[PDB]
Amino acid sequence: QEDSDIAFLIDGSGSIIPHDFRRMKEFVSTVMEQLKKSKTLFSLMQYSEEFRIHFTFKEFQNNPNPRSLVKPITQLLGRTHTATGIRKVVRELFNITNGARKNAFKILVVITDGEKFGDPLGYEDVIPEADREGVIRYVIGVGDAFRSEKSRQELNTIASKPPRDHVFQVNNFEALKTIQNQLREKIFAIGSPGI
Repeated sequence: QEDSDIAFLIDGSGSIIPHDFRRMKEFVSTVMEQLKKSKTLFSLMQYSEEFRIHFTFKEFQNNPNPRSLVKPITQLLGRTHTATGIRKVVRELFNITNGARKNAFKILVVITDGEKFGDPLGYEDVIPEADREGVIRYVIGVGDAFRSEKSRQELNTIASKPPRDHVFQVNNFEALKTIQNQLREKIFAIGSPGI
């Protein structure tokens, strides 16, 4: 029963086909409904080689209905600037001007379908700031892009430590639903280890 500001950063690159993008929206909608608590607020940013704040924590507070907010979003297409996406989440979504609560838990769930590409920023330019700001990061790597162990190193770089408790890997978008319970349990364990 502690305030939690949970942000989602979703990859909208052209590497994701339309049907899969819709599967991702369903996943986000469902997870938000399952994480829904009286003192929890959600915010969502989509990213590619453009960035779009679909809803701020303030907007969610005024209309706390995940599905209604997520369902209508359209895919940006383009490349994959994951690092800049993380910077914008930290500076924009978790900003008081957008409804973030001072002293609340700061949680970020990143959903990516591929390796960072075309980004002027490297993870070394954005992760330290995210850590200093206290943003707990979870990452979901979808598809063959992260089938390998070596490829998952990027996921480990994005997620908070230890990776074993913050990194999720699914073979495709249809399998996203298979980690919904696991993701909820981990986020619910924040500030309450072992419960």
